[PDB]
Amino acid sequence: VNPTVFFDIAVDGEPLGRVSFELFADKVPKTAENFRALSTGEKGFGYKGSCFHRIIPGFMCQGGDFTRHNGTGGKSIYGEKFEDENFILKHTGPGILSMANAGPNTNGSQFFICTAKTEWLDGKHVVFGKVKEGMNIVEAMERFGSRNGKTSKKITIADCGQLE
Repeated sequence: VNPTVFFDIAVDGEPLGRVSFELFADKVPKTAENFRALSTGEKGFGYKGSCFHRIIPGFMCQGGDFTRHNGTGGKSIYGEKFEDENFILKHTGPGILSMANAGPNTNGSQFFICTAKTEWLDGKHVVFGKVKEGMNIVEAMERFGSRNGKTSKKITIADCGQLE
């Protein structure tokens, strides 16, 4: 019953591959639904065409700022930043999908994919999904990041939507 979404990733415009996610709507429905709707574009805006702007190898890949493309923007489907739904799920290893934020109850559209266990984020960032297929594509993306997070090539969501 949990929805599945995919991202088709490109690197300087050239296709790299597809990453799919399971979204834990059974445990965090409002946060899963936000990400699901932004991935389909059904509200008129969303992740299609946006970039991963901050990639730190061994740590995480961050994206979802589809309004300012650099970490300062993005918006949820609710007309306002929304609350931390719960912290039931933990940052247990590579593939965990988690909401970026600017402090308590400031969720918008930015998210990150963990490429390692990041337990210091538990209780601060809402975990809402996990990579199902294509972790190797996230690993290929990671190689275009750097110590300060700057990417050495443009890492884009060339297409996205809901599977199954």
